[PDB]
Amino acid sequence: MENFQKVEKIGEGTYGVVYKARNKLTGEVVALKKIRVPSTAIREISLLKELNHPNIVKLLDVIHTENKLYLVFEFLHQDLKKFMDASALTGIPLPLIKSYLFQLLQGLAFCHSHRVLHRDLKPQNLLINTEGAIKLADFGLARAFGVVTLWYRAPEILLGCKYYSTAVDIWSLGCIFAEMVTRRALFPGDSEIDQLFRIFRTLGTPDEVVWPGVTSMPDYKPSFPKWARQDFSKVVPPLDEDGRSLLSQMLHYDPNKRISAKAALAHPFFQDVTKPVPHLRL
Ligand SMILES: NS(=O)(=O)c1ccc(N/N=C2\C(=O)Nc3ccc(Br)cc32)cc1
Repeated sequence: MENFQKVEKIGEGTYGVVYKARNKLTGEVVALKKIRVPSTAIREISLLKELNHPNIVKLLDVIHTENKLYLVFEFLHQDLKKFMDASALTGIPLPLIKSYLFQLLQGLAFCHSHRVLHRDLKPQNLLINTEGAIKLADFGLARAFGVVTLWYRAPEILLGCKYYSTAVDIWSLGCIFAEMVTRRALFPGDSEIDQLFRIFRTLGTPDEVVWPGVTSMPDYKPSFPKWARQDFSKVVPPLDEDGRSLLSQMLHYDPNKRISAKAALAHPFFQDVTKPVPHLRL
């Protein structure tokens, strides 16, 4: 709407372009999401305004004028993807990784308890500020509306399960956890089958033993090659035993055996968690 002056194009999300904008009246800086309108979408989005948590990017306003749909969110200056790029040579300090992971799990714990899923977690969706905080952006939009990155997609999704659960977010989070530690995407697939195979080649091809019902998945093929599971110490060095233990539980094949956000918060890996301040260059 004309109540804002598009400062700059920040990014091109999944449901539209995101702009840094200044609210004429208030003068506050915000993130304007222009979505290119179904009745259900409107109600669903409306519910998200109530979803308030310190680690969730706040949805301030929903502008539905002239049959257009604009979403106004709070603004943060940097995403995790850029921060990781800037730390590519020295790597993010373990205390900070531990802090970010802990906060993200709190955010997820909150959303999951409300039956709201993110469905598309990725480094680009994680925003940070100068004060050591990190927040989940785009939460709940997937459900609302319905080259994309498949790197963080859970296996049940890739195998055709249409009624997936909160467990998919934990998988995505596990992949991100591994990436921060090693400074390399864990499963960088370039197609659905390529994604599935990179997963199988590291965690082993799933069978009815480790994942009951897997052979009945819609896209499961008896012809899938059968790879053996690799040792985690080789996959995420030099993460300590607590960390590897936590990661393996986040990457369980069976959605039901995958650790929940809430249980993850009580893992020994977080015994010594603190809240460091990152040195951000804006
Ligand atoms: N790559 S970067 O320059 O660090 C950069 C800087 C700022 C953002 N922030 N964008 C966003 C922001 O502030 N609030 C949001 C709510 C929903 C969505 Br979807 C994106 C945002 C994203 C990327």
